[PDB]
Amino acid sequence: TQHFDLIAIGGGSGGLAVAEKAAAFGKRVALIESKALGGTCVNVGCVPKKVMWYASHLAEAVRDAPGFGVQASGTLDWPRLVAGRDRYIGAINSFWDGYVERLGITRVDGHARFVDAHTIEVEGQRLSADHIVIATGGRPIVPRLPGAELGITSDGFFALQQQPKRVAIIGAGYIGIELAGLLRSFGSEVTVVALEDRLLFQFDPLLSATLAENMHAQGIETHLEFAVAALERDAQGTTLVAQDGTRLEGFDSVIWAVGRAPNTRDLGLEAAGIEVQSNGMVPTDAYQNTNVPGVYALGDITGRDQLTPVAIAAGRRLAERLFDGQSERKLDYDNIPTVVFAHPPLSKVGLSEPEARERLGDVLTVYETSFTPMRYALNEHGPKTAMKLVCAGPEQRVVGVHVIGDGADEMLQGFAVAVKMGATKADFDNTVAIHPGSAEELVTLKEPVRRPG
Amino acid sequence: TQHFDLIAIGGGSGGLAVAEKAAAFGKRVALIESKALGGTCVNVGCVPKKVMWYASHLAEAVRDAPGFGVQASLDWPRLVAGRDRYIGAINSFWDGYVERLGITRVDGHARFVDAHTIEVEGQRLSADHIVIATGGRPIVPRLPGAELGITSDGFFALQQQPKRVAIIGAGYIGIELAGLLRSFGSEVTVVALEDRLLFQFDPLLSATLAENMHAQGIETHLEFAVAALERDAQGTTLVAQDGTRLEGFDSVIWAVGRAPNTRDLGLEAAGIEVQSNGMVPTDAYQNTNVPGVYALGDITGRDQLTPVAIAAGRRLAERLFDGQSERKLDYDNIPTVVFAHPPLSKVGLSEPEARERLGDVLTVYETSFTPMRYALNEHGPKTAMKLVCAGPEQRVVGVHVIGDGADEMLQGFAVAVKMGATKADFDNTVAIHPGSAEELVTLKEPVRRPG
Ligand SMILES: Cc1cc2nc3c(=O)[nH]c(=O)nc-3n(C[C@H](O)[C@H](O)[C@H](O)COP(=O)(O)OP(=O)(O)OC[C@H]3O[C@@H](n4cnc5c(N)ncnc54)[C@H](O)[C@@H]3O)c2cc1C
Ligand SMILES: Cc1cc2nc3c(=O)[nH]c(=O)nc-3n(C[C@H](O)[C@H](O)[C@H](O)COP(=O)(O)OP(=O)(O)OC[C@H]3O[C@@H](n4cnc5c(N)ncnc54)[C@H](O)[C@@H]3O)c2cc1C
Ligand SMILES: [Cl-]
Ligand SMILES: [Cl-]
Ligand SMILES: [Cl-]
Ligand SMILES: [Cl-]
Ligand SMILES: [Cl-]
Ligand SMILES: [Cl-]
Ligand SMILES: [Cl-]
Ligand SMILES: [Cl-]
Ligand code: NI
Ligand code: NI
Ligand code: NI
Ligand code: NI
Repeated sequence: TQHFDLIAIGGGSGGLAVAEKAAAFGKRVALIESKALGGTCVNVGCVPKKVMWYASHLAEAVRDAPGFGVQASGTLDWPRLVAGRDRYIGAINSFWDGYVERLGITRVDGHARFVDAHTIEVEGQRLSADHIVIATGGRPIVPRLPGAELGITSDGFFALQQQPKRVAIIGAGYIGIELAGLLRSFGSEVTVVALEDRLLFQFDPLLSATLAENMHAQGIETHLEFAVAALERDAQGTTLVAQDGTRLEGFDSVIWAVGRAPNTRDLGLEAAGIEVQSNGMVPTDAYQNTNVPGVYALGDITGRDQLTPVAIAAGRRLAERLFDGQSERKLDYDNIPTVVFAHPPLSKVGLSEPEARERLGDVLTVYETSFTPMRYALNEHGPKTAMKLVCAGPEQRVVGVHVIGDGADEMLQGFAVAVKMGATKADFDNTVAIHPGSAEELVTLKEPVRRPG
Repeated sequence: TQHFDLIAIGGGSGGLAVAEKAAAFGKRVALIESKALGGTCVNVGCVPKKVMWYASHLAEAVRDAPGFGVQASLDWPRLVAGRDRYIGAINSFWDGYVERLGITRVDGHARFVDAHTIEVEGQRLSADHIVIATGGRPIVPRLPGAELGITSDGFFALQQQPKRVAIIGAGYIGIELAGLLRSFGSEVTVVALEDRLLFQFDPLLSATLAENMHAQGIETHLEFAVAALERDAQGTTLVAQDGTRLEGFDSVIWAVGRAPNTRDLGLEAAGIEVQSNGMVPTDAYQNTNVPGVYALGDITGRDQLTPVAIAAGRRLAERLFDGQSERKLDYDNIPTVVFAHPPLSKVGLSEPEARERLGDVLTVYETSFTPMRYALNEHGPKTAMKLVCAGPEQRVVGVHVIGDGADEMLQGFAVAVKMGATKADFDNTVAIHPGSAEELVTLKEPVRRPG
């Protein structure tokens, strides 16, 4: 009750990771979870998203099969997809429940709040530890706009027991785009709106442009620089009213996909004297330390890369640092690879061209290519893959790799290793190609499209 | 007719690469080709194989679709027609491109007449530099009834799907053809002289491939040496050299390797060293024993891969024609994919190879799992991976994967391995989640250590 080496607040990606490594170094660990182990990723995030992504991937494959001479009819049993998805997620949840007990971790059910710098209270029970790690994650934002409650979030999406016929998605970051692709692939009408002048604004403009092309060809309708002012009920759905009065209208499902807020609202951060930003993010140093000794934060609430393996690595490294004498141990937050699971997917590691220009000079040599992979050889209008290599300095060190198209979801993990090693263009070009496939295009880029100046 | 800087013999992967790069350095180039530009890879190799592999991949996708709630369900003539049209366009591209580059195309079979002269149907041509890139052809054993079987060439000539196939040889061609034929619903049995499939590959890959192929209903016979092929009722029979008789096969495919096209090439007349097996020895810079004569591609007996021919061809032209006197291909750590169902890929050394070259210095990491691809299917193939690391620093000397996504997974890892990546380099790389590649950077605790 005060003899814990560690309290991890939150049994999500970060919390599980720190608790597991700490328990593995023989430490006495308490883990607090108000909902389900696995957090957002397992229950309402990565896993259910990717399972549904496989279904839309197979639906595309059935559409494309006749072109290759493979007989295939062609329609989604949404209830069946949800049933198999939840069974799959359930088993992952059950694994973590059993594993947390196998590790000897003290599981505490309920919502934790700090009471002071080294103590939390959960449903009236106070607990202290030498180390308290905050990993409470986030939740979808619903803007404070008229009729906003007529909309649903990604949480409500994964709760849908039937497929909606006519979807409006508000926001074109990861989840907006991912959900758009899933739903349109299942044959829903899909419109996405976004405040920005292009989809996936945080990504390289070549990826935004090619994604826009692929989505248009899929029959997804898009509205750019479209600011939602309100939602209103019409006959047969809800409408979407823009700042300028434009009405969209008729959607049986409107999904808010406009970001995530950190679960730090009543965590008793004030009581413990822990610094927090107006946006609810908890500042940390490179070693996940808050301003209060013995208090750490990781995962989504730290305001850095909002990804599960970032939460996990940050957690594992912290436990190595605190409990295994590895005093210099920390996560490098540069060159973290990611995939956006559009149809076809995209992936990147490092800097987009404009980011690279912002952080570095015009020292940029940029290589790119577009092509139709052999995956669509015997189809009429397959999506074109696009790739960009962002290189910097006279030695053309690779500072960004960007890909959208078939196979992109498994392509870049190894390129992330090379980039973290400081690969140059020479390192890339001296690597023999694998043929035939798409990844070879990344090591056989010849003429740059842009050079310094 | 003698003012050529370059003669490339063979318009396949290697010849095209050297000719193209030399022509781009402003050189005067002659290209000799007896058949079709693009060589084996374009016409009867990588490209048709991969096209058919996509069909097979889509057949599996339709099999698996209902498990994910997606309703579903081979017209082989239609596959053949689309494949040939696709191949055709690549041929046509190279024909026009060779013309575009200003290369002098010579149709027909070249032979050396002396150290710096070839003759093609009576016409002699000399050049400062002659590059031999004549490729190979499928081996048909000299055994009774061997002519009853066909080769990979005959496979790609098939206008109808055969019902009951025997595949002889379990190198990459045999395994690949077995996989697509069985996904198309043919009966398939593969036989092999060795005690496991894909003997050149890591044993973890051979074993899980064996597992996947068995689950897909492919029948295999290991340590099975065919003595003869005999005609039976309704097909042809494999007779082993212990009397074992196999079946009434629609199609018997020899896939026991490829021989180099160097038999009738005038190599003797030019004084060019050539091995009893027909391979042409070269130094690290593609040089033969005679100055001004080079060999690249399959006939050099190194990695029998199209990108190896290409890179070797391109580097040679840089060396000969752009003053890059030290330019050469590194033949270490060449990545490859075997297009089984699911595919496999490797770069670097298998565990036994690494043992032999490096000794008892290996830290080996393995994992097996069922990727999320088969989450809602009943019996998906399990992915398996091995990291072969060496020394105290655990330098990554081999990366091995079989399973879904393996065909696009390792090109990046090949760059890292070329850079001398260690296990620390891998582990310090943040995983992408969810997918399979992340398992390669999250291997914890080795299965074997030195000793
Ligand atoms: C729709 C969607 C798709 C995504 N797809 C991917 C993807 O493909 N790849 C990827 O890498 N990431 C993906 N993510 C992001 C990823 O899920 C998060 O970055 C990850 O879950 C962050 O881990 P975390 O530990 O910070 O928080 P979480 O995993 O959200 O865990 C926090 C936990 O703390 C609990 N909690 C909160 N407050 C308290 C309290 N005070 N007391 C006790 N418990 C508390 C919560 O119930 C939750 O279980 C996706 C996210 C979403 C929403
Ligand atoms: C079934 C199969 C599948 C394959 N799959 C892959 C794969 O997926 N990935 C990969 O990297 N590799 C693959 N390969 C191997 C790849 O095709 C070869 O390694 C590559 O073609 C070798 O290039 P090359 O220049 O040495 O020979 P080739 O491409 O075979 O070219 C040699 C050319 O020379 C011509 N020629 C021969 N003699 C003469 C003469 N004296 N005069 C004029 N012309 C002559 C021939 O007609 C031929 O066009 C595959 C091969 C096969 C057979
Ligand atoms: Cl897809
Ligand atoms: Cl145990
Ligand atoms: Cl409460
Ligand atoms: Cl909260
Ligand atoms: Cl031109
Ligand atoms: Cl002749
Ligand atoms: Cl010959
Ligand atoms: Cl496949
Ligand atoms: Ni205690
Ligand atoms: Ni106290
Ligand atoms: Ni001449
Ligand atoms: Ni002479």
